[PDB]
Amino acid sequence: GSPEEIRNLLADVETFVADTLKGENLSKKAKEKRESLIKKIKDVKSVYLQEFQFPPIAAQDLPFVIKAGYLEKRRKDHSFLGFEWQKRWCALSKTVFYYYGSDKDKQQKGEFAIDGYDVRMNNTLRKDGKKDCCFEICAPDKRIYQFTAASPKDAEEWVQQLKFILQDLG
Amino acid sequence: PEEIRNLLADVETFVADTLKGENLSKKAKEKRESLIKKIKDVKSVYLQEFQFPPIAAQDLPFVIKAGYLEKRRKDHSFLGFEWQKRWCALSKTVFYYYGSDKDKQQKGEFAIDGYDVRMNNTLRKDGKKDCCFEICAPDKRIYQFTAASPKDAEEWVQQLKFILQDLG
Repeated sequence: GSPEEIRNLLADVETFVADTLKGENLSKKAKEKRESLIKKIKDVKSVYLQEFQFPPIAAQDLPFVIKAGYLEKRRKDHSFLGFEWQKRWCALSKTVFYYYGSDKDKQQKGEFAIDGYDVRMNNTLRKDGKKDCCFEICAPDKRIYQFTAASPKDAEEWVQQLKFILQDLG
Repeated sequence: PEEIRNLLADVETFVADTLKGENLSKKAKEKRESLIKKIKDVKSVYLQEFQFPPIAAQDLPFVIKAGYLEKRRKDHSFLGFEWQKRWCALSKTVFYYYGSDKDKQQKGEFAIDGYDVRMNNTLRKDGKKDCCFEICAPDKRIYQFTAASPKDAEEWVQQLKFILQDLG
């Protein structure tokens, strides 16, 4: 509605209905209703997506997918050794960046939490005509992920979205 | 926006009605009660979007607009009854009027559904004449008001017209 405070409420609502009432000695009608409300609480979470725009998990079950798309991906330290870019379906699910073989896979090839990372355009990562499509996601532990996006715009949109999440959430 | 208030309606119904007289522990009861007051409290945040038992002026829920006005009924003006200072408050779709902002109880009130409203600069021989309006009930009763400036009048009309129309 006018958001923070409402999400503050719904958080308390969820704590209540899901935990506080757990174990309680409730009518059959009240139990059935509690299960309902929990599901509805769950589904409503997706609504606050536009505002923002590790266990195995399928591509299609990722919750709160802020951005997803095909990118080429390559770690910096593989690049030095001459390893080819890999086509990956990348997803930013909440604060965690996931990568898969395609959007239908049942399990991720890898992921990482972006807290603390930096991101930027970087036109030097490739020698061909696709070099304008490139950005990198820097780890604190010095790990660096390089991407090529499908167009200069595709890349910029990724860097903007990721930069938004990295710094407007403190 | 809607989707959130729809959830909150189901929420308020569960916590306040479904859970009424259920066999709840002390902590579940306390938390229940504490959530009820929290659900009522948030209601005021959707006020901007819109801008009979005795009830005090100050316990009135969802006050879209409120103010001092002079009130008179047209059918009473004929007999000579004059304008009286009233604190008026639109609480949802109900128009309340009190002798002051502090009273314990309304002099009266009416729900405005199906009413009309209009500016009417023909009701006073005064320097106050460009600042009156009327609210007209379907039963043909007409409530005339004088506001504290022409702008204040138009504000009440705009505000009333808004509720009387896009609520629907």
